[PDB]
Amino acid sequence: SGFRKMAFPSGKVEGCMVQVTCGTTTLNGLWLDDVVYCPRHVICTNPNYEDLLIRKSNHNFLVQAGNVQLRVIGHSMQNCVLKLKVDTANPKTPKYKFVRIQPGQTFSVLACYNGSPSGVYQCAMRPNFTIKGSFLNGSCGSVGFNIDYDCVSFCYMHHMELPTGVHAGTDLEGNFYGPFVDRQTAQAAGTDTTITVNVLAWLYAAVINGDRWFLNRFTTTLNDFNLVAMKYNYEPLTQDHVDILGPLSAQTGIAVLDMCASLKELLQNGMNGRTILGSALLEDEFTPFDVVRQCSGVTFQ
Amino acid sequence: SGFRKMAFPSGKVEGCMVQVTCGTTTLNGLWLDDVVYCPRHVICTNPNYEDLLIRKSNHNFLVQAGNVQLRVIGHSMQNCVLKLKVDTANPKTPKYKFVRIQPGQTFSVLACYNGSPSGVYQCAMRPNFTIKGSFLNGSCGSVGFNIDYDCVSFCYMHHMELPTGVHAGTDLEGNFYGPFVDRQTAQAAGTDTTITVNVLAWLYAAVINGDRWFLNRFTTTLNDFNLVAMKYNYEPLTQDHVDILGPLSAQTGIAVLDMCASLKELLQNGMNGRTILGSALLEDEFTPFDVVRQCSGVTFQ
Repeated sequence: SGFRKMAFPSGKVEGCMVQVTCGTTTLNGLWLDDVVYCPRHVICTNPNYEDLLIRKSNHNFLVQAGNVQLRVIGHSMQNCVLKLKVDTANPKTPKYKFVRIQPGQTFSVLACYNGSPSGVYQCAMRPNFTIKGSFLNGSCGSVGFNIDYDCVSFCYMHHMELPTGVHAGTDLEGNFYGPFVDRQTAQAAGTDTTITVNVLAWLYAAVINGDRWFLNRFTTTLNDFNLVAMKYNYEPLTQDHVDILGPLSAQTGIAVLDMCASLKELLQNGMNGRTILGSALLEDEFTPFDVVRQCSGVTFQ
Repeated sequence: SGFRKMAFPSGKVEGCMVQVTCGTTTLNGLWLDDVVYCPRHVICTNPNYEDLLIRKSNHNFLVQAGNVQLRVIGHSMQNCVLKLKVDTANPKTPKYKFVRIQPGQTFSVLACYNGSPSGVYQCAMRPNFTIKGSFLNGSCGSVGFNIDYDCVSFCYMHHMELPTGVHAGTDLEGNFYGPFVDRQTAQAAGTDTTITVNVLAWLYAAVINGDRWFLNRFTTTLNDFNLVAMKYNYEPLTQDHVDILGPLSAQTGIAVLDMCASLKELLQNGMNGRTILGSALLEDEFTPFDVVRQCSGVTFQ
């Protein structure tokens, strides 16, 4: 029992972090096989990156893998990431994939500085395509990931902080999540919403863990729940969401729509000083998968 | 910016997890140099463990390190841990220490099943010597740790769940944290308190991150703050605690006792619907060190 914001073990990713320096810019790179991936704004000197990159040479890029110099033998740009071909394949390359995630989905972040891993935490991709991260100067290039048995699915590379303190980045093909660009504009996060299906997952986690005070006799239809959801800036709940909560519904014996009825009353009434899973807020950064994983036993390696 | 419950990168510990099987019991062991450490209640068949262990043989202990059998060549008991001497030193042994932590201090937990790492999260040792963990059947033997540059300080080995769903275990010399024993008794956690100095650290984290709505003109003496602290089941604040918050006081320019005055009003008045660092509760599982580390840049390797 217990319920914690759990990240994936980070060792497989730690063995891929390197330091990329060129000009007076230092950031983090990701070394897989014989390629190092890093944000393209490491490129020297309002930008036109094709212009700027044709003006560079391989020897401009200093790549540090621990104490070992990495010799760059080629470079190319892939959208907003740089691909630095090096003469050594990383002997610690895990089985991996590049995957783009959906808003509402979660991942683990290995925060890094100067190529050295600093900490690991668990995040969700917000509906407005930002992430509420924890990053200081020099963390650019840190990556977000999931692990599935032995395979690392990389989904996020960190690029920038927005005026509100939230974070924006790309998938590992260099395509930004959301309408953000890697230049200096007055760009801001759009308005966010709460991830309803996740809140419901977390309520099932609470019931699994003995927190039941918020349950009730009532029920509701999908349409009547959604009418109350939009009022409180919650994402609409889809029938697919209901099906995905099915297993959690079966384990606890609370129909999904019955749990919606409780969420409805929680939104209309607040929590009246009580807490759920040690939180005084409805938490929305656990997916149905996360809840099942943390309450069934599933491991990785 | 941002503030997250951050764990240490786990790779150095992942390379030390193994599976220990003897009889019909399987749990996690920690393999450092040529010794595997694991909970002694893996011992076969109200117990007298000296009696039970003299009745065992080396070949009784099956140790699995990935796909590789580990040959046990000796065994001994050290309080509530078993030490299984194996014929192979772990080539991935990091620089390490065994250290016992204080209530109020934090650490990272690598939850494990069948010797395979499952997730990582950050914990505090509660004033009543429990930890509010996240553990399922088979996680016994998982360890808690901190990392300091390249050195892993192991502080916790997990043993059991208490009736309230919280967790109890030992340091790596096998001495229990708190008044818990590794046999079946009606043992329960004693009443807990909130870690005051940590709440104050987290308030400084909030101010560093732009949350200032709870600040106030007032101040207070230590004695008058403490008079309000005990009323709300908070640990007393010591002058040493005040000195440890000094650097955070200097960075933000809020005298420690001024921040106590705000905490005082937060306790007397509640939070009136607002949040701090995305929490509707006063958080007490970040130490002054944690806050500074996450808001200055410090890495490890």
